Amino acid sequence: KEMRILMVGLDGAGKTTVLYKLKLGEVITTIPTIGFNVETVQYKNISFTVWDVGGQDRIRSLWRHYYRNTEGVIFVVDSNDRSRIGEAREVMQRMLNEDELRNAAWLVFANKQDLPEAMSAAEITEKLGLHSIRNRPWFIQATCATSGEGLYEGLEWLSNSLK
Amino acid sequence: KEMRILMVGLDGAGKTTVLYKLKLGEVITTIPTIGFNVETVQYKNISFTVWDVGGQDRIRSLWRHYYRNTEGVIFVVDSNDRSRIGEAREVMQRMLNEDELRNAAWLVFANKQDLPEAMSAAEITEKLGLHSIRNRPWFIQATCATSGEGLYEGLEWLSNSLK
Amino acid sequence: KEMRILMVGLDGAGKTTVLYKLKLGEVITTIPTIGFNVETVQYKNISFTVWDVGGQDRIRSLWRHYYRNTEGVIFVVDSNDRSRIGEAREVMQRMLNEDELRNAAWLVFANKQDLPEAMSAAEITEKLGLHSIRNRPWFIQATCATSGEGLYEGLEWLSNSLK
Amino acid sequence: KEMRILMVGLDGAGKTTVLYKLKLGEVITTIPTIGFNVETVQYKNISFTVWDVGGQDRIRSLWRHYYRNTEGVIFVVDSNDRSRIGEAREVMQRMLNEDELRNAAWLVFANKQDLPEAMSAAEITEKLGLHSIRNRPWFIQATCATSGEGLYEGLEWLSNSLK
Amino acid sequence: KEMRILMVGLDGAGKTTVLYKLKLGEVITTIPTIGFNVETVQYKNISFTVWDVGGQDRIRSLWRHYYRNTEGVIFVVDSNDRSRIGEAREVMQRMLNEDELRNAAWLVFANKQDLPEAMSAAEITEKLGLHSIRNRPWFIQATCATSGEGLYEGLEWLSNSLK
Amino acid sequence: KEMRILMVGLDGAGKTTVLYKLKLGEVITTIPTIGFNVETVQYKNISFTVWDVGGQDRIRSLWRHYYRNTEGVIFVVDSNDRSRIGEAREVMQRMLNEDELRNAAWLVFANKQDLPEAMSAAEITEKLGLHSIRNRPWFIQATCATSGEGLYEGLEWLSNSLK
Amino acid sequence: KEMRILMVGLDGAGKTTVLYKLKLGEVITTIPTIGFNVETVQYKNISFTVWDVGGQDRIRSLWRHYYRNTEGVIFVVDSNDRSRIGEAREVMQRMLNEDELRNAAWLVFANKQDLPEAMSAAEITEKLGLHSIRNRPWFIQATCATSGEGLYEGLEWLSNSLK
Ligand SMILES: Nc1nc2c(ncn2[C@@H]2O[C@H](COP(=O)(O)OP(=O)(O)OP(O)(O)=S)[C@@H](O)[C@H]2O)c(=O)[nH]1
Ligand SMILES: Nc1nc2c(ncn2[C@@H]2O[C@H](COP(=O)(O)OP(=O)(O)OP(O)(O)=S)[C@@H](O)[C@H]2O)c(=O)[nH]1
Ligand SMILES: Nc1nc2c(ncn2[C@@H]2O[C@H](COP(=O)(O)OP(=O)(O)OP(O)(O)=S)[C@@H](O)[C@H]2O)c(=O)[nH]1
Ligand SMILES: Nc1nc2c(ncn2[C@@H]2O[C@H](COP(=O)(O)OP(=O)(O)OP(O)(O)=S)[C@@H](O)[C@H]2O)c(=O)[nH]1
Ligand SMILES: Nc1nc2c(ncn2[C@@H]2O[C@H](COP(=O)(O)OP(=O)(O)OP(O)(O)=S)[C@@H](O)[C@H]2O)c(=O)[nH]1
Ligand SMILES: Nc1nc2c(ncn2[C@@H]2O[C@H](COP(=O)(O)OP(=O)(O)OP(O)(O)=S)[C@@H](O)[C@H]2O)c(=O)[nH]1
Ligand SMILES: Nc1nc2c(ncn2[C@@H]2O[C@H](COP(=O)(O)OP(=O)(O)OP(O)(O)=S)[C@@H](O)[C@H]2O)c(=O)[nH]1
Ligand SMILES: [Mg+2]
Ligand SMILES: [Mg+2]
Ligand SMILES: [Mg+2]
Ligand SMILES: [Mg+2]
Ligand SMILES: [Mg+2]
Ligand SMILES: [Mg+2]
Ligand SMILES: [Mg+2]
Repeated sequence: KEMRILMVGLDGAGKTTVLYKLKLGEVITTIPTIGFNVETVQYKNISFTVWDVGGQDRIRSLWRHYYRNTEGVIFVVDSNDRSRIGEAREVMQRMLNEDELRNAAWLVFANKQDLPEAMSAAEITEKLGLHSIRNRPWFIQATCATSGEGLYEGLEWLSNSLK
Repeated sequence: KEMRILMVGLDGAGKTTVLYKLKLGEVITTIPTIGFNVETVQYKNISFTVWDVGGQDRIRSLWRHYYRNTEGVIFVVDSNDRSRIGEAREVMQRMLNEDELRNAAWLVFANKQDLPEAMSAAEITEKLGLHSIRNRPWFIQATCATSGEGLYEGLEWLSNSLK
Repeated sequence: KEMRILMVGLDGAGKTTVLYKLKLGEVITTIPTIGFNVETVQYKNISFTVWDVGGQDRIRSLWRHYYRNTEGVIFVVDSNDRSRIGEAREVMQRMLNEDELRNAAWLVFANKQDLPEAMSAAEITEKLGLHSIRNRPWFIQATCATSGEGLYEGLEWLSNSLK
Repeated sequence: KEMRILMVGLDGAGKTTVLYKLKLGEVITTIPTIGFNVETVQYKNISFTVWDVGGQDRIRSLWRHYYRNTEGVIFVVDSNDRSRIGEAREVMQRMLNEDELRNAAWLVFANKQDLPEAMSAAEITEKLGLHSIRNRPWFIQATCATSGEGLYEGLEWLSNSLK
Repeated sequence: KEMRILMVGLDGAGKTTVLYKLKLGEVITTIPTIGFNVETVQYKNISFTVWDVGGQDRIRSLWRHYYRNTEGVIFVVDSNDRSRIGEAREVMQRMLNEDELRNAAWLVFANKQDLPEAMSAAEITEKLGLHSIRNRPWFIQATCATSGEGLYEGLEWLSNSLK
Repeated sequence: KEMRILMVGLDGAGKTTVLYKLKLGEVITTIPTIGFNVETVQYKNISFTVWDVGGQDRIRSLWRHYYRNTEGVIFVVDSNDRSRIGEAREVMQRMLNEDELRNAAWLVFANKQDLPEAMSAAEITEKLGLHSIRNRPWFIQATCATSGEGLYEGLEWLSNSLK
Repeated sequence: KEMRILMVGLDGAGKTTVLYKLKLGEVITTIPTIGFNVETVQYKNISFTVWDVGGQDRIRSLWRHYYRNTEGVIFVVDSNDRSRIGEAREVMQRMLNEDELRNAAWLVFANKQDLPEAMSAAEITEKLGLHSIRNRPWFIQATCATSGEGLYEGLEWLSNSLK
């Protein structure tokens, strides 16, 4: 009936694009997210309330204001960006150790799969150290926010962890 | 008057096909079940509420959310898949030891009997270690969800364990 | 209704893997255990509270903090490691002489039996000097945490020493 | 109205099979009993609560946890096993000298009489030294747990020693 | 209701084995007894408190610490060891002259009768000079601690000298 | 639930950087610590209260004000600084002899491992004379406060010595 | 329940190593013992309070401060040091004639048996003139403090002389 979500990731990942592809159905032009966007999207008789936030180094320290009462998390990672996959691992291993996100479900959108140099979801699952997760449910999906592929299959998995 | 059921199994078994052969009467095209499907089907003045779930390795850890208040279980096994009959045995022996499913009735749909290389229900009864069950009623039926054979004979047995 | 357990052993044995094979049902990737993990697992209407600890030489001196109020002990030994079976014997004969573990039940998981060079449970029973135990109940089981074999047969024996 | 029973014996005797032939009415497949099974069976307006335990050499030392508040004992002996009739005599003469079982009624199921090489109940009565019993009521019955013969004639005798 | 016992003898006799055959019922592996073992065993509504001690030449001089308040003595002699039957005679004739053991009852376990070269209890009664005992009750029993024969017939005789 | 920590070391080690890498997650610019910094960081349901202090020769004489009620100590040593490893040994051997830190747990952050000329944790363990510690638990971890490596593995070990 | 011990010997013997192998279980690095170390170790429900002292020629004259109220003595001798076995004999024959140690039990740890040139316990028993002891109980054990062999067999003998 209701669910709260927090979309996060590094800069350039695709968070805003994913959100406004789910909410509107169209690919909008984007500006860097200094503040935050919040939007409700309905699916399977469930109303997800997604909070997209900034990924710039200066806003990554303000994510803590949103950890509270968060039932799911969506970590978006740019697959073409193979040089920052270590920074994302640091961020995610730091945010998995926070106690406010202790029960949160973990979903990972490996975005930008339409690009030729994109890296597979298994290569990302290995590079991010996702099998090391033990206190938490987790899942990884390959997406293309510009085409909508894999986006409605993530909200479908998040439904498993309802209530 | 009412009854709750949980259809489970490995990936590729036939759970969704069975459910929407009971509910609609037609063989639908299928996509992998990331989330869950739920459907009510009426038979013998009884309204079974079936919950079909995913069998992918990543969703097999989310079945626990559904064990509660479950009055029957339907384990679907692909008979042609003779290489994964051990994995199904592991899953079933693990899920028989859970205390939330302590009184649940056990039914086993040995599906895909229309295939030439299919294995008999007795060979499956031996490979799955079903005679080892002692705290539980159990039953095994040979099916073909594409043709509907053996599907209405399972709901008929589940009626024995009403109320 | 309740029971407290302490899983211990040398480094590389399989303690964390055993624990999160009992708790989750899946084989997780692992990191060396510097601190401690604690998890409750239900079985036979009993809630075992298992404490997995480190086996590095530097943490073997901190196990004493956990001996108190411990009702069972699970000593995991790597069978393939035939060169450190003497060190494990030293550790176990030292920890059997402690007075806080005076009534504790002893279980021994001879793990890594899936490996070809693994050594039998009787060869381990001879090398560890287990028949020399006289003030204590004891038992040895052959396991494979990656496949779950022999793991639910140890918790079954620990139930004998309930209350 | 109530009665407590302890089924014991060597390994391979037929304890679990007897119990789940009385409780369910069917011959189940069996696994070695590492822990314990407990089941209530009604007969003649009496509710016997039977505790079946392991017979492996390692569990024979844990039977003492169950001697307390035990009103009847059922010693199952394999008749075909004519090479271990001395070990059973040792076990039974040891367990007859315990003070917690001081008033317990003694029943002996000489099982596996369907086998051609089976030994008579009188030959067993002589080999077990049962006439030497003087502080205790005792009785010996010839059974076949696979067919149920002689099983309901033992619970019938145990009723003599009610309250 | 209570009774205190002192098990003594030469090295290799069978004292520890006898004690932990009475207490546990199983034949344990053994290490030389440098210190002492103490165990309570119940039988015939009597709680014998047995003190097993070392027989090495260096510990035979520390037995005096235990003579006090000792109500019975159990001298174990290896029958196969026909070359040290004179040393045992010396030890026993020395310990019969002590004034702290002035009223103690004397029992002699001629152990290791299962061995082919074992010597009869009468040959031992002659070699040990047991008929020369006049200030003391005495008794000699033939045993086999590995099989338990003759062990419960010694505690039975010790009951004669209760209180 | 709570724990008090004292981070100390020579000047240039990395204490402030470690503290504000644990607390904020970012690498801050730093000024020499004339006074003291104090910060609470949560991890594993434990709230460590860390006190970072100055290492200048003039402030090393004011550390005594903080020894009281200190449950853990974190000695940070610059590995690249191979010319002051003797001064750190002097400081640590002096502060190990204080009676207010009598029960304190010892952790050693060998920091600046990202530098090419850095010295191994074993070379530091030898140069600091850490095996000479006998009245105290101790542990040494290799870190890189700029990257966060090895920092959450020290707080994990400090949890072993809780309460 | 309690016992007081004095560990003594020449320099280089192994006293400190023995003590902190009994107390901690690990082999610590060592410095010459100018003063004294004191540690309580529990075993067999007994709390031994061991006082390790220096063996340098200048501290051998301060041992007298500790002779009082000493219930046991542990003389450690280096077996590899075959050139100072006469000096140890002098020291021990001098300290056996003191009247404060008149009732003390004597134990001798012939340490460093892991070395190839080590001398047997009987050769030491002959060289030290231990059979000449007549006013005192005595015992000699072969050890290896680095491996713990023979250390828990000395505390076991010291228990014989309790109270
Ligand atoms: N070619 C391609 N571009 C994508 C895809 N997904 C997202 N993008 C594009 O990549 C750019 C960055 O996406 P954007 O949503 O603006 O970043 P962000 O996640 O919000 O992070 P920020 O707000 O801190 S800059 C955008 O131009 C967006 O259109 C994809 O699948 N393929
Ligand atoms: N030939 C044949 N195909 C069958 C039969 N029963 C089911 N199937 C087919 O096998 C395929 C898998 O069935 P499906 O229901 O989609 O898997 P699932 O049980 O839902 O598991 P999943 O959702 O995690 S992929 C489908 O193409 C389905 O049509 C059968 O009896 N014969
Ligand atoms: N091939 C095989 N590997 C096993 C088995 N059991 C455990 N392991 C593997 O051996 C490795 C060590 O297991 P692990 O649980 O991490 O050690 P530990 O007991 O926790 O000790 P540590 O934390 O101090 S490193 C792991 O890679 C684990 O997956 C087995 O039965 N077969
Ligand atoms: N042929 C035959 N088999 C019997 C009979 N009674 C029991 N059994 C069989 O003998 C085997 C052993 O019986 P079982 O009940 O499993 O041993 P147990 O008494 O429980 O002892 P355990 O659990 O320590 S292995 C089983 O395969 C069982 O089916 C009988 O009367 N005839
Ligand atoms: N073959 C055989 N061995 C026996 C018998 N009784 C005892 N033993 C064996 O003889 C050996 C010595 O017995 P043990 O109990 O250890 O000596 P002890 O009396 O305690 O004397 P010690 O502790 O000073 S070495 C053991 O290996 C034991 O198992 C017997 O009846 N037959
Ligand atoms: N290259 C590198 N620099 C590090 C590392 N860890 C800490 N530092 C850097 O070394 C410098 C000293 O660290 P700092 O935390 O300010 O010293 P301090 O421990 O607080 O001691 P002080 O306050 O008395 S000056 C800083 O510029 C810091 O950024 C590292 O791992 N690699
Ligand atoms: N190779 C070997 N070394 C041993 C053994 N036992 C003790 N030592 C070593 O011999 C050295 C001396 O031991 P130590 O305990 O320091 O002397 P001490 O008895 O305390 O006398 P001191 O304090 O007046 S210098 C140490 O380096 C110690 O590690 C052994 O069994 N084998
Ligand atoms: Mg954005
Ligand atoms: Mg499906
Ligand atoms: Mg581990
Ligand atoms: Mg059984
Ligand atoms: Mg002995
Ligand atoms: Mg600073
Ligand atoms: Mg010393």
